[PDB]
Amino acid sequence: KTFTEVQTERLEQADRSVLIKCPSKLNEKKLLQYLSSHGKIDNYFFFENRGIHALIEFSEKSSVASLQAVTGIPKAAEHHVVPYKSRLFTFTLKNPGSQAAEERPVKISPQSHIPVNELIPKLCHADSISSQMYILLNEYQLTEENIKLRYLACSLVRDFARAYFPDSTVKPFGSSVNTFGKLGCDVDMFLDFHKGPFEMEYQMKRLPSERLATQKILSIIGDCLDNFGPGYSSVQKILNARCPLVKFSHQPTGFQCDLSVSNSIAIRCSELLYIYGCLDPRVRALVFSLRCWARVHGLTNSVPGTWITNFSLTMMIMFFLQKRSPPIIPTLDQLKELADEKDKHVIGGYDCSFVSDLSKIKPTKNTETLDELLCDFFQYFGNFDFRKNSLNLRKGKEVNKPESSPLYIWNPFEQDLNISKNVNQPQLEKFVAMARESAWILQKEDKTQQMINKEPWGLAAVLIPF
Amino acid sequence: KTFTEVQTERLEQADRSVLIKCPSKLNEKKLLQYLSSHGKIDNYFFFENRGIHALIEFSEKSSVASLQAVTGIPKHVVPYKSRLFTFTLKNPGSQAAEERPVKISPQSHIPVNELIPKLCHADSISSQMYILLNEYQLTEENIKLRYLACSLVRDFARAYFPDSTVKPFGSSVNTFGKLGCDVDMFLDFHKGPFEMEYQMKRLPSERLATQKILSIIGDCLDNFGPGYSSVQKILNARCPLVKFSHQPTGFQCDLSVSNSIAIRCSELLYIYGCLDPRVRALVFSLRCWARVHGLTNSVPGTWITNFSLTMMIMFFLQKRSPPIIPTLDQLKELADEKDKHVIGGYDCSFVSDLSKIKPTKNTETLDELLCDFFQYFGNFDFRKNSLNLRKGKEVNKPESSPLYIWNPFEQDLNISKNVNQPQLEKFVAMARESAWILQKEDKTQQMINKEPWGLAAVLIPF
Ligand SMILES: Nc1nc2c(ncn2[C@@H]2O[C@H](COP(=O)(O)OP(=O)(O)OP(=O)(O)O)[C@@H](O)[C@H]2O)c(=O)[nH]1
Ligand SMILES: [Mg+2]
Ligand SMILES: [Mg+2]
Repeated sequence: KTFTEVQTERLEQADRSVLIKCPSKLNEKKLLQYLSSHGKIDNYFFFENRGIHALIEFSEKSSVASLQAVTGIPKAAEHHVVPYKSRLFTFTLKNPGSQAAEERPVKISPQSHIPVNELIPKLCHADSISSQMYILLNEYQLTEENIKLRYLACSLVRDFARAYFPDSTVKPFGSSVNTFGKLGCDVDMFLDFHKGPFEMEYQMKRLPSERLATQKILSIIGDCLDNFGPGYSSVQKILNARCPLVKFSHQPTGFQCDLSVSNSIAIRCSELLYIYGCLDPRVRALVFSLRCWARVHGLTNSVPGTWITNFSLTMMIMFFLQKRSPPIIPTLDQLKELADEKDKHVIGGYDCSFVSDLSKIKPTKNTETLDELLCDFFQYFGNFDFRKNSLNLRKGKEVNKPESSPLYIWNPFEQDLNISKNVNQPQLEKFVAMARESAWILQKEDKTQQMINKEPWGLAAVLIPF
Repeated sequence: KTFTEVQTERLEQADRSVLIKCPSKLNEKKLLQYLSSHGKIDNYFFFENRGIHALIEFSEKSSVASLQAVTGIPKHVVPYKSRLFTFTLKNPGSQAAEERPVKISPQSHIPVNELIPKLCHADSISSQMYILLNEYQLTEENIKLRYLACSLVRDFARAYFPDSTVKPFGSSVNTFGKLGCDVDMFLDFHKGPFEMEYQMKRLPSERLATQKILSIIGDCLDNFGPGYSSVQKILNARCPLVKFSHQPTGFQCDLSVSNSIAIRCSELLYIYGCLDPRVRALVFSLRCWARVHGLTNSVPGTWITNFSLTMMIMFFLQKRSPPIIPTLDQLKELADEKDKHVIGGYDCSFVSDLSKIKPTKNTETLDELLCDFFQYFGNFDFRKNSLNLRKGKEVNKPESSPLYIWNPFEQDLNISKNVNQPQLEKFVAMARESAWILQKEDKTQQMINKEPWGLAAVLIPF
């Protein structure tokens, strides 16, 4: 299945889904038996976040309308509430003293990964380094339940926008959908907004220039999220940034969210990364471990600045994997060649085209183990000449740097842009030093003796401070 | 019919109506012949406001949908699809054609200067006040245009709040509306073992919710909705408010969240206006009188408001021998359990059926009532007495405000508390001068001398 098919299918599923704040005492079967009267239920689950919440995915969207019909406005807060009716519900018993079935406990689907301290033991008790990186991956990656919750959050924000742009969509991009998302990560959202003798037309208010329109639209949705709600808080409008942005927390799901107007270049990146992530499990294994490594050594940071970003790091990892013998993943120009007329995408002059079908890509013949790749990553970039060379992911080669920035990574979809232009000399040097130390640790450590000594080894040794 | 029946019927008609900005050259018949293919047309008319517009009222609401189906988006824009259309000739340069002129229904009254001659050529003062009334009152076409404006804001509000209604109140629907007046709008909201409810953020008061709602709709009207301009948010007033101009209709509009006290006032005034034509005749002439003498003003302040003046006129009419209109307490008595309306402890109940009210036996002519209005309030002790419209009597003033008129639906509120001593005194003086002019003028000699007389004499500056 292609990225685009997965997006559509996930959004269509979210479109016919709701959230129900459950009561203290909860009989799952009765609730589901009741909710099913409004229509068939394809999927559901429960999770914990300031109480027990449940996601309900109906087979028909009409089921949502049916359920909405019988739902009421909090009688306890009559004229004291903003009567905006969304898909967030709060179920309570009609006759509290008529609970007629055995109350069982419910299975709570986890929405956050276990912390680093708890992860180290599990890594240390693994057999090899490969397995360590697969433990980490499995502990960290997004669950099916979490993904559905992310798409639903998008779907609730969409409903606000459509009020006046009926054909709009709010689509997740970035780590949420590029296969490299870890539990607890932000949800990045793109708003995408576009016979007689008389020529008949609607009267419609015109919009200003692209940027100014984006700012007003995002400002108003921000205001709505803040005031029409429910569950949105810490709504922070950052409309003056290069890319206008609204940040907000969504309390029912517990996500932190970023909303901007659609940038089709950024979506192609997400699809590019999706392909790379789907082509081979080692790709995702390496990313998750190296992201974690960077965070632990203070190379990355939650606030923008001179630090390397996960996006940049992720791109450096793809470049590494492009330069193997033989390559674990193909280059972008190779994917452009395989791209037929169905997959052609030009976005402001530059050809952002590449294949969508995974079948067309021949599998790699590379059989290197993660053990070798992790150390070689550190080895490779530890001894990389960042002053003379830059990273081109189209060619998959080291080339001369168009600009004199310390760390230059060629933006694969735009001609002379550097995705890591923010990075200064100090931060790059610290990365190189951490990379070199990490390689040294791995190359010349006694793995067996450290297991005996009950001390860190392999991935675990590079995931603790120096 | 009752106020409520009229509201529903007008809103149902507006619900299945649209506006069409017509082309320069216009063949009415062809256009209507075309539009009728989408369904039957109960009513239509044309008017003039930065070009020719036409209101089309279909018999079925489905006709709107049919028409909407074939309509296209301007080939940029906020693609909000409402009921405002822009028809143009497919082939402009192949028509005469269409040089047939159309009847323009007027949406504003003729100015005061043009009105004086018509008043001076009347037979009596009664007829003068009926000329003025007829020249000024809302037309059927204008009323439909007002209800339509409400209906478009409703759809527009409904984007976020599907169960909303937008209802006109005030002068638009209390029978005392004159052409060119504002359109006041109230935004109103109306199996198994579980009691299911929405999750909604709790706000400390209705007030704070009202402000946020109106602020967002304002922003949308400004940035998304078509034909709205001069959107002015006044959320800090006693009643939160958004003002805006609606360019297609040319109305100035005021939008607030439903205040049921204000609607009862509108219905109260509707009853009084419907009980007798003299009531409406007196209001329109005395409103015009106040405006001409600078007693009233378009901007709030120390001036008497039309609402206050209108209330003073009702009080006058309550105190006739016999009364031309009944008191509020009399209407409360006749109000059955069907018409009971308590709002905030205070009983805002009164009859809705006009049949239950016995007609007045008063046969006084407008001639006498106009002069007696001036006479009555000219010699009224405003320092000792206040106006109670429930009792219909002069009573001691609960507060020491210069002009005290008892708010009929709320306890110890003064609708004219804004009025100071200077402005009241000027009113009393104008009232006294106006009475004197009328009492001791030679009506016949002034007609001979080609000069003002009667109502016309009190509608020119002194
Ligand atoms: N009780 C009370 N109601 C008021 C007051 N001012 C305005 N209103 C209400 O608000 C409504 C609209 O006010 P306006 O639009 O200023 O006046 P109007 O009665 O519509 O008549 P115009 O002056 O022709 O617009 C009125 O019908 C009143 O019910 C006040 O001081 N007291
Ligand atoms: Mg993110
Ligand atoms: Mg008005």
